[PDB]
Amino acid sequence: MERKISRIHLVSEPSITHFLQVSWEKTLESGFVITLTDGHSAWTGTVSESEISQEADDMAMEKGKYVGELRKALLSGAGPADVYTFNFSKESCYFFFEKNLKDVSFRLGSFNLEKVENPAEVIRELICYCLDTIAENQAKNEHLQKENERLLRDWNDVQGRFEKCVSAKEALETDLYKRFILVLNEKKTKIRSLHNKLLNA
Amino acid sequence: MERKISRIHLVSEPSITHFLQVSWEKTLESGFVITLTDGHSAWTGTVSESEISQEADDMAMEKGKYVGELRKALLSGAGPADVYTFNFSKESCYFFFEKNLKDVSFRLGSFNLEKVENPAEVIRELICYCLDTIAENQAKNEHLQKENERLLRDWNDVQGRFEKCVSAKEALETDLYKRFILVLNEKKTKIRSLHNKLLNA
Repeated sequence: MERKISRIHLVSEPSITHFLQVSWEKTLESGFVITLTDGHSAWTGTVSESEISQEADDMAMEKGKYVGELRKALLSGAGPADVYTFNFSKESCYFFFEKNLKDVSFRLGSFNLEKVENPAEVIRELICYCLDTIAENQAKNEHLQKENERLLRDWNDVQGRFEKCVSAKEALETDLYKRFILVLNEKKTKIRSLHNKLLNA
Repeated sequence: MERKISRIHLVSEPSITHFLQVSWEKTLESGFVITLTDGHSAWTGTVSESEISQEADDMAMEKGKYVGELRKALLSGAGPADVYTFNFSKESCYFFFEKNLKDVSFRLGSFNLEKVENPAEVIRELICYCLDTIAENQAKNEHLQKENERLLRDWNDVQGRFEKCVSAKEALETDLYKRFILVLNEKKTKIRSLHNKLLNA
């Protein structure tokens, strides 16, 4: 059960910002429920899976493409180069969204919404889910920060151990090599002494 | 500028949730603004430093503890062993919160609120602020997730290379000893040949 909420500016009244919520069970392809709120009034509607197919047929485009366009539009997944226009009429109770591009607009979809009995419950539920989401995000952030501290400490310890290994390696190698050049030099001394003096005499 | 939204259950109507937001410039001592809304109408009031100080003096107790209790009550900071009761009267527009304690109630605070002339603006602003909060916290969470994944990968790689470093260190000593022995026997045969030939001659 996934719900998303977004902010949209209606064409009729640019100053105020309406708020649009979509709730779906598992996917938009299976239909969903739409509620539009203004902070003092609200409307609701459904796009049940049965309708979706007929809506796609009317649009005359790929069904997957239509569901993708709806997903990118309603869920504020719009790209920088994509602009969408939503027009809602309360006298006739319609709400249609289109995409504007190259100064020409192509119809995307249209739904009908019936005014709800009491906006208070809708607003209360919206902001309740909001507050719960704040709390959940804060808890997740705290846990992630704790894990981050753990990982940073572990990395620092690993670096220290690796440096210690380097120090041990260098010390051992240099000690052994010096200790052996001593002995080789001693033998070189004796062999030179022999080959020179004992051959001259 | 700091803000905090909380859910409360008024004793006058213990069936619906009312949402109270406290907004204070820097700290609760200077003052704050209380906005209490139930989804249809909102009441806004202000508390300045002078009234908090006067109530603390009337409270017969230190200012710091009074502000601590105020924060614990209004800012949702209540722990397990504490219960608070909020009473709101609309006819007189009078708010006051108390602390229940084994059938003993303390009148912690009594505020006066004035009904706003436009609840839609305030409700929209509240939900807008919360939506911005979620949008900003999601970015932090995803960035922290990315950083933690990167750190885990790097830590795994460094430890894996440390295994090989240590393993090679455990064999360098034999690697050195082999070569040292070999050179020693070679020059030992040299000196032996020299001595044997001279003694024979």
